[PDB]
Amino acid sequence: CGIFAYLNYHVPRTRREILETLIKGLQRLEYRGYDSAGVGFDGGNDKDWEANACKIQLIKKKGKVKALDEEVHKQQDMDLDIEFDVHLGIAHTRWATHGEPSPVNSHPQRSDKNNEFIVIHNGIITNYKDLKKFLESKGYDFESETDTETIAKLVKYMYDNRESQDTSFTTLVERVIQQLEGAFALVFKSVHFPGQAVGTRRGSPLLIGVRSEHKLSTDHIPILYRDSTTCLFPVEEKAVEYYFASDASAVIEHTNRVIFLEDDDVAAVVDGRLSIHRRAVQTLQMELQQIMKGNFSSFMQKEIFEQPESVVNTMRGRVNFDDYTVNLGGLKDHIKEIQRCRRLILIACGTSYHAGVATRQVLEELTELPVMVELASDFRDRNTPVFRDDVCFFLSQSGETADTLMGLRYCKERGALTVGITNTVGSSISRETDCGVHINAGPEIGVASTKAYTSQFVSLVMFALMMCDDRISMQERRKEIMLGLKRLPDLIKEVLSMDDEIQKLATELYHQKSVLIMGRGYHYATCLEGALKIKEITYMHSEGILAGELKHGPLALVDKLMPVIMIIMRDHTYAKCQNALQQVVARQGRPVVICDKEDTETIKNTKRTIKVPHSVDCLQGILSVIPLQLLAFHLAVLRGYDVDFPRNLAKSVTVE
Amino acid sequence: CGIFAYLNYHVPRTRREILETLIKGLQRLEYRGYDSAGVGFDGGNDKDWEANACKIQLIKKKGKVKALDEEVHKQQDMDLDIEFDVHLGIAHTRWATHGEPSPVNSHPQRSDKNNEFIVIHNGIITNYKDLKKFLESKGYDFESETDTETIAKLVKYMYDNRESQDTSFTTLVERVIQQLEGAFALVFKSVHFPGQAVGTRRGSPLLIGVRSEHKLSTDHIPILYRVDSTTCLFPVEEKAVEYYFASDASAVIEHTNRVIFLEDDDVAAVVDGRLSIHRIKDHPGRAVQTLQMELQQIMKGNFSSFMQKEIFEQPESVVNTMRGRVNFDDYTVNLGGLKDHIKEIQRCRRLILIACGTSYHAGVATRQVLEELTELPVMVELASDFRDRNTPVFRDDVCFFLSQSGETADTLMGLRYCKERGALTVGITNTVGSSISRETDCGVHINAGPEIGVASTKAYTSQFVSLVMFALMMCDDRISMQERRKEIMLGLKRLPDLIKEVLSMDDEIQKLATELYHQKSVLIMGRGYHYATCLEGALKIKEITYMHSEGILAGELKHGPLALVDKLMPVIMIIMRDHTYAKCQNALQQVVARQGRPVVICDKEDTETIKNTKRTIKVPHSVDCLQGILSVIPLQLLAFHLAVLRGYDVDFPRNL
Ligand SMILES: O=C[C@H](O)[C@@H](O)[C@H](O)[C@H](O)COP(=O)(O)O
Ligand SMILES: O=C[C@H](O)[C@@H](O)[C@H](O)[C@H](O)COP(=O)(O)O
Ligand SMILES: N[C@@H](CCC(=O)O)C(=O)O
Repeated sequence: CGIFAYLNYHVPRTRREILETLIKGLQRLEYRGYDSAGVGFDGGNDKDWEANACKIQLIKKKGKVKALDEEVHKQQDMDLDIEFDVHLGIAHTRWATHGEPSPVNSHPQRSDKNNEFIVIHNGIITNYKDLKKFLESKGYDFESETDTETIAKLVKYMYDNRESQDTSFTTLVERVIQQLEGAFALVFKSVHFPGQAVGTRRGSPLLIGVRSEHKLSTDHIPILYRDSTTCLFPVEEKAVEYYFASDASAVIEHTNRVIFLEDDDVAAVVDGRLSIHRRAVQTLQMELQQIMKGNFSSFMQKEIFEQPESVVNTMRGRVNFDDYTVNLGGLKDHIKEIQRCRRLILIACGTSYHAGVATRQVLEELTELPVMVELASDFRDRNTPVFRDDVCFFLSQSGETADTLMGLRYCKERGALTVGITNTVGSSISRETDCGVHINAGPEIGVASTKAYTSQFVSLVMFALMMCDDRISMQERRKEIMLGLKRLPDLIKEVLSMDDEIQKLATELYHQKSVLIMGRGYHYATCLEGALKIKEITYMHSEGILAGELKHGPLALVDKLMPVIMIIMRDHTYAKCQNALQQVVARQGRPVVICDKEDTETIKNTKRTIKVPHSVDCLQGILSVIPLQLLAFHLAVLRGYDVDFPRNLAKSVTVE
Repeated sequence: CGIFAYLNYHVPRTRREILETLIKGLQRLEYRGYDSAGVGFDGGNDKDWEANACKIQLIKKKGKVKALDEEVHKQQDMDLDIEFDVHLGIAHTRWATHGEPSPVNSHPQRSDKNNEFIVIHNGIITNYKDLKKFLESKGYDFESETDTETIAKLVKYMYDNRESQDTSFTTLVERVIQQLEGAFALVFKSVHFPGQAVGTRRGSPLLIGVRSEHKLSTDHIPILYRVDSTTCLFPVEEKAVEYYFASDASAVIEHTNRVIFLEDDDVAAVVDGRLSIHRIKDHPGRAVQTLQMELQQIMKGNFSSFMQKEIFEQPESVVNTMRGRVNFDDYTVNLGGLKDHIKEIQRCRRLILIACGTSYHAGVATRQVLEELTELPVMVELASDFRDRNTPVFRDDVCFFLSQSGETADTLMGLRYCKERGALTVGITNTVGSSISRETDCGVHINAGPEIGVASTKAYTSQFVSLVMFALMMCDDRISMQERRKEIMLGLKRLPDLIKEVLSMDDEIQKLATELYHQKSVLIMGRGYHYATCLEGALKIKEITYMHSEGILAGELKHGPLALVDKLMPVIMIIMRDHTYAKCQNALQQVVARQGRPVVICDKEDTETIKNTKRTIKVPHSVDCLQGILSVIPLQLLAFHLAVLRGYDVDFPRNL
C-alpha cells in the first residue's frame, strides 16, 4: 500500500496540475501495491477557489494506477481548468490481500455520503470490529468491508461530540488514534478544515516533503504536547508545497527536503505551516536516476544487469584488495562482542531467507559457530529458543517486513545481540537492531528481488571475512575469497553477455507447466531462489529440489516430459552432482545443466548447457543464480506477463 | 539384492523340500525389487546323498521368482525325491549393477565350468576391474560382465594356491575379502567343503538364523582370531540343526526367531554342523538374540497392497510404538532404550535431528514440541546437506538419527561424523541389527513392524510418536509442565481411535482423488505443526502418484509463491484448531481473493470454514502437537487412491 498527497499553499495549480501530481506520486509507489487506487480532491466549478473547498470528490477504480489515471480524465463533470491558490489532495494505491479490489474498498475512505472526512490508511487496525459496532449504534452506516472505514466514521464521531466550536483538526485525530489499535499511517482531509492535512503514524512509515523558493524558518521542528518559533514555513512569503508520502521515491522528484515522522507524531499543516504534536528537516541522499528504468524496458531487467555495479557498491569503502582487509563500519563497535557469542541465527522471509541459505556454509566455515537459518513466519509460530549469547541476523531488503520485524523484537526480549542486514536506511529493522549493515544496493523497484539478493550474499561474506581475520590458518582462504570478490563484477558481466542464449532456451520451456531445479551444497540456495523467481513472475510451477534428496522420493516425478534444470559446479560436491545427473538421465530426463566453462565432460554429454565462469566455491552461487534470474524474466515475456507487477502480490510484506 | 541359504545338518530333507525352502526364502525378499534370481544346490541322483556332494547344480534365470520356481520343477534329468541328511542350498535375487539382466549375469556366480565354487553377492566390488585383470593373467577366463564373478574366480585362486591340502574354507574366504574393495554380503559353497557354508559382510547386512530341537551350546558366539566345543555354536547332545543365512530377517522369521547379526569383516563358517565366527584383527562375541517379528507382519493379509495395509493398520502400529513405554494409569513415559543415557542427554545443550526424506519430515513435525518441552535449541538437518557443509558439532550436542531402515548412507555417515566430534548419538530406527541402531550410543526402536510398502506410512507416524514420547521424558521433572504432559498423554491415549475415525473417511478421500485424477499439480499449504504435513503429503503424492505436488509454507505465500494461485491450480490447505488458526484463516482469504478454490483439511467442528469452503476433509480434534498425525493420513490415502485410479502399482518401486 502507498500514500501520497499534494498540498500547494498559495502556489497556483490548476485542477489538472494537481491530479497529474497525485497520479505521478502513486506511480512512484505503485510497486508497493497495484490492485487498486484512488484520489481525493476538491470538487465544484467556481472561479473563486474559495467557494469550492466545501465539496470533496473521490475518484477510485480497480486495477493499477493507469486504470485510475484514465478514470480521472475524460470526465463530464470535473473542469480541469480551475486555478487553486490553496488546495489539498490525497491519493493511495492498495494491496488488496483480502476480498475483491473493488472501488468501494479502495482508499480514500469516507465518513458519510457528503465526504466530510476522507482518510488514506496504510496498515491494519486490530480492533476495527469493536469500533464498527460502536459506530453503528450511534447512527453511522458502514459501506465497505475494510478496516480503514472505521477510521473515517470515527474521526467524524469525535467531531460530532467536541466541546468547543473550534477544536483543532489535531485534537480530532488525536482522539481517533487513542481508539485505534495496531499499526497505521494516516493522512486526513476534511471540508471543515480546508487545506489542512493531518499526518500521524504508528508502526508504519510516513514522511512529509517540503519545497519553497524562500528560506525555511527552522530545520528542527520541536515536538509539542497538548507560534512563529514552532512551525516550519517560509519566512517572508507564503509559497510552499508539501508532500505527504509513505516512501521517499514519490517525493524525490519534487524535492529532497523531508521530515521523517516518528511513532505517535501527529503532524498538522495549518495556514501552510507544518507543526508536530504529541523531527529534523534533512536532505535525502537519493538521486532520481536511482528510481528510473534508464534505457531498460523494466525495473527488474535494469536491476539484474546492474548487479556488477550494485555488487561494487556493496563492497565500496569496506573491502581493500591491496592489503586484503575487510571493515564494515556498522559493526566496528560490536564485532568483538559478536565473536564471544556462541551461535548465529539468520531470520528472514523469501529471497532474503535464501540469502542465508546461500551463505550458511561459509559462515560455519569462517566463524566455526553453529549457524541456524529460519523462516521468520515459522520462527514465530514455534517460539524458537533464543539466548543472551545468540547473535541474531535479520535480512530484509525493505527493513519493514512484518514477520522479520516481529522476530527481531522476539529476540531482543530474550537478550540476544541483534544485527540488521537492510537495504533501507532508517527502516524499523535498521533502527531497532543493536548494529547492522546497509547493503547499499540502491532502491529496488522490481517486486522480485534480484540485486538485493546478491548484495545480501556479498554482505554476509564480508562479515564472515571479518570474523576470521585473526586466524593464521584461514589467511589463504580469506585471500582466495577476496580475490574472487575483486573479479566478481567482471564475471557477472560475462554471465549477462549470455542473455540471448538464456532467451533461446526460454523459448523451449515457456509452454511447460512445471520445472524442477536441482542442486546441492552452495547451490541449494540457488535452486530455491531460481524456483521462487520462476514462480513469482512467470507463474510456472517451478520447485527447487535438493539433489541429495532425489533418491528418497522426488526422483519418481522425473520422466522424459518433466523439464529439469541442474546445477553442477566445480566444487567439492561435483562427483555427487554428477551422480544426481546420472539418476535424472536414467529416468529419461533431458535436463538443462548450469555448469562451469571448463567442465568439458558435462558439456559434451549434455545438449543444453549454460556455461558460467568459475569463481570461488563460496561465491559461485552469485554467478549460478543470475542465469535463473534471466530465465525467469524471459519466460515471463514469452508468456505475456509483466516482470515488474506479478499477479496476486506486491513488494515488501509490511503487514501480516 | 536378496540373499538366502538353507543348511540342513542331520535334518533329513528331500531335494524338493530344499528347493521349496529356497524359493520361499526369495519370496520374502521380492519386495526389495529385482530383475533375476537363481539357486545353487547339489546335483546328481545317487540315492546315497553322500556321493552327490561333488556335483553342484545351478538354476539361474532372468525374471521373477515365480518363473524360477517353474524352471526348478521343469527338469527332466533331476530327481526331487533324493533325501539329503546334510545339504547346503543358496538362493539369490539380483538387482543388476554390473552386466545387464540375463541368466549368465545372474547369481550364484561360479568359479569354473565344473562349479567347484559358487557365491551369491549383495553389493558392488569397487576394484573388480583390477581383480579381473589379475585373474585373467593367471589363467582364469570370465564368462559374465558382473563384478561378482571375480569373487568366485578369486576364491578358487586361493584354493589353487593353498599351502596345505587341508586349509580351511574360512582361510580361503579371509584371503578373498582382504583383496576386495567396496560393499558386499557373501555366502560361499564349494564341492571341496561339502556341507559347509561361509558367510561374510562388509557394509551390507547378513544374519544367520538357527533352529534345533536340541539345546544349543551357547547364546553368545565368541570371536576367533588368527576351534573346539567351547568356541562355537552347535546342538549339545545330538547333531541335528538347521541354519538360515539371509540378508533380511523377513526370510528367516517363519522358520526361527533366533538370529545372529554379523558385523563388518566377520567370517562365519559352518563346519561339521557347528557355527563359528572368525576375525583377522571382556572378550568380544556375537549374541544369539530373539526377534519379536512374525510372518504375519510381512504379509498383505486381506489388503490388496502393502501400502493399503500399512496405512490402515496405523491404529495398531501407533499402539505398538507406545506399548510398554507409556503408562496412562499414572501419566509416566519410560523409553527403556534411553535409561542409561537420559541423565547425560538432559545435561546437553542442543538437539540435532539428522535424516533423509520422510524421516527428516518426522523431525520437522516434532521440532516445536521438542523445543517446548526440552527448552533446548532443536536443529533439523537433511543428512546429505549436513555432510556437504561440515556442520559444527560439539561434545555437548545430542544428535538423533531417524531411519526406518537404519542403513541409509547419508544418515549413517552423518552419525559417524558426529561420533568423531564427541556428540552423544541416539538412533530412532525400525530395524533390529541395523547399522544406525548399533553405532549410536543408545536408541529407540519405534516398533512399527516391518515396512514392506515402497513409501513410508506407519514408519512416519511411529517416528512422530517416538519423538513425542522422548520429549515427554525430557520434562518429567518440571512442575510447570505437568498439565501439558497430561494433555499430550491423554491425546496419545485417544490417538488410536482418532486414526480409525480418519480412516473411516476414506470414501471422502476417494471423491477428492477423482477430482484431482486429471490434475498435474497441487499445492499443499500449511504452517506450524502442519508444515511437515505439507512437505510429507507433497512427497507422498510425488513418489506414489507421479504428479507435481508441492508443500508451501503458508506464511511464505505473500513473499512470492502466491502468484501460482488462480481458478485452475488445485490447492489443499490445512487449518486446524491450534494457536495458528487465525493466521491460517488469513492464508485462506489470500488464496480465495486470487480466484483459488482450495480443499481444506480442518477440524470436524470448525463450522465456519466448512460452510465457506466447498470440499473439506473433516478430521477429529487432538492435542496441537499430535494433529500432524491425523492431518497427514488423508494425504497418505489421497496419494494411494490417485495412483490406483491411474493404473499404477503402489507396491512397485519405480525409483531405480
Ligand atoms: O522475490 C521475492 C521477494 O524478493 C520476496 O521473497 C521478499 O524477499 C520478501 O517478501 C521480503 O523481502 P525483504 O524483507 O528483504 O524486503
Ligand atoms: O516415502 C518416502 C521414503 O520412505 C523415503 O523418503 C525415506 O524416508 C528415506 O529414503 C529415508 O529412509 P530411512 O527412514 O530408512 O532412513
Ligand atoms: N553387483 C552385483 C550384485 C548386485 C546386487 O544384487 O546387489 C551384480 O550386479 O551382479
